[PDB]
Amino acid sequence: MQKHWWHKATVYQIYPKSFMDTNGDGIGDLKGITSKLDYLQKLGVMAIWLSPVYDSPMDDNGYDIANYEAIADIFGNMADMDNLLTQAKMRGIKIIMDLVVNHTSDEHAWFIEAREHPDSSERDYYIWCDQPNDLESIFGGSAWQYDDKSDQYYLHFFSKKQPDLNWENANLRQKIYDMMNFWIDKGIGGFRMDVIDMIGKIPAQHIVSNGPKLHAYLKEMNAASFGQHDLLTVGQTWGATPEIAKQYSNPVNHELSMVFQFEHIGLQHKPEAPKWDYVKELNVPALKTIFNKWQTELELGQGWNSLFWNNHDLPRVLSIWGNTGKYREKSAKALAILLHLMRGTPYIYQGEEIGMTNYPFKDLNELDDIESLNYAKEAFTNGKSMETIMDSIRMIGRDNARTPMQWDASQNAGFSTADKTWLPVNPNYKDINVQAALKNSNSIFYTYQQLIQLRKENDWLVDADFELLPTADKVFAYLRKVREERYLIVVNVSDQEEVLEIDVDKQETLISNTNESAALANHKLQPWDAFCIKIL
Ligand SMILES: *[C@@H]1O[C@H](CO)[C@@H](O)[C@H](O)[C@H]1O
Ligand SMILES: [Ca+2]
Ligand SMILES: [Ca+2]
Ligand SMILES: [Ca+2]
Repeated sequence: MQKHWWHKATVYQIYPKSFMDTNGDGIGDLKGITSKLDYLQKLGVMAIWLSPVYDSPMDDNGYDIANYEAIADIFGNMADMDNLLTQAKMRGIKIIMDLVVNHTSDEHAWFIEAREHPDSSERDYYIWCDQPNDLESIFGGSAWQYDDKSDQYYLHFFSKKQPDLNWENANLRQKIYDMMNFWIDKGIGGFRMDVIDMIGKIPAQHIVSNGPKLHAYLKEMNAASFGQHDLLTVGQTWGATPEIAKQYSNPVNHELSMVFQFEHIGLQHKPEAPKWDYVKELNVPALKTIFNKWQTELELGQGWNSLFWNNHDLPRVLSIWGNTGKYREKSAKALAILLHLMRGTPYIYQGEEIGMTNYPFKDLNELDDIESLNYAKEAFTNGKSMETIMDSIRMIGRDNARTPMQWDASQNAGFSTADKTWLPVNPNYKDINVQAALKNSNSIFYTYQQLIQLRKENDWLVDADFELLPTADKVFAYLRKVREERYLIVVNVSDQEEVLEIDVDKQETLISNTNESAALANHKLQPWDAFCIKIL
């Protein structure tokens, strides 16, 4: 297999509104982001996933884009963007632009010209209809919004202020590619293609994900954009099996670098139930099955897979699958080690490296996410009490991932110098902040640092195969094997003392959050024990 720069990279995702504020309005800035590039470089990340900073009414907080080639003035101007690119480049860090091309804002020029002047060419950039079907919006209600000015329903799989783009229109596609080339020529490191599995939509036939012309569109995109350059393109794929992932990310097909898939995330809720009917107790054997499926059936050279616990749309991994009290940091290290020592590109969400958690939202007002608000308003008149709803949201609501980045124990955790922040800062910033994590030599942060370094310096993380070992239910253990080399990874995914019935000859320790000698000797693991050792 022929390697690329991103085959040894670890990606750090920054949520701009909640990273660092430097003008005291309670919202994060581009300058705030640039001011922490030394911290990110110290962490050892190679690429930064930058959540949308484009012009937006912020209906879906940046994912309703009104202009792809302008910076929202709440984040600064284009000069700030270019400066961020430059300063990150100087520190060996590439910027990966988050991109939404399935739909735009309704305040985007294309749509404005489209519902005005229905004789425009922009009219066909969007999906217009006379006789709507039963397609529902992911954020609730119908997917068709009746515009009474033009007497036509337009398609929106998300909010009504997020009309879908018509990807059967090659001219629209062309303009998209024009924008992409615009950002590419600004010297970015790649793209995160959000929801990109939806561009092959045929709404008339009730087709959303995995369309028939999907990979043709992705091939066209590649050939017209990043296909010539050397960029990391990660696509978010909802309908994703290992074979589909192959179709997406096999280097021969000339489409994407890798996929971003949520099958293991699906274990956060009951089978085929809405994500609001959550499950705290993680089914670790199920996670073993899924992880093994994606580690084995996605062979080297035939595709590449992403490694992630959480992002801006998910609950922080500690609140859903980890520990938030006694073994908080230990559980965080355990999960980190567990995920990062598999094959693929690991993704770290901001604050995960210090082990941040979900926020204790008590009432509906202090929320912001349109998805949570819609779910709440529906469920309230659908037999659910406000307390049940608030519990469900406290567990699963996306706002839990969008609370300000906790840096220190200053005002607003050193995120902002304003009276209030756009979202509340979690009180645990008393204990959970970047300064304190940096001070402690053996903190979660340095575990992530060590993992990222091991990924940078050692080829086996890319080269070694994967073999699942038969352990206890809540014990996740595997082998990375390549040539003479054999690496054992052992992680106790439990709050309780578990069993380890194995004998190995330990040659050296690569990483450990506990006494691995004790665990190997007494054949039993303490809660959240995790290590990686080289064995003979
Ligand atoms: C993908 O796009 C959706 C819709 O704009 C947004 O809500 C998510 O946050 C993003 O990941
Ligand atoms: Ca600001
Ligand atoms: Ca009318
Ligand atoms: Ca102030």
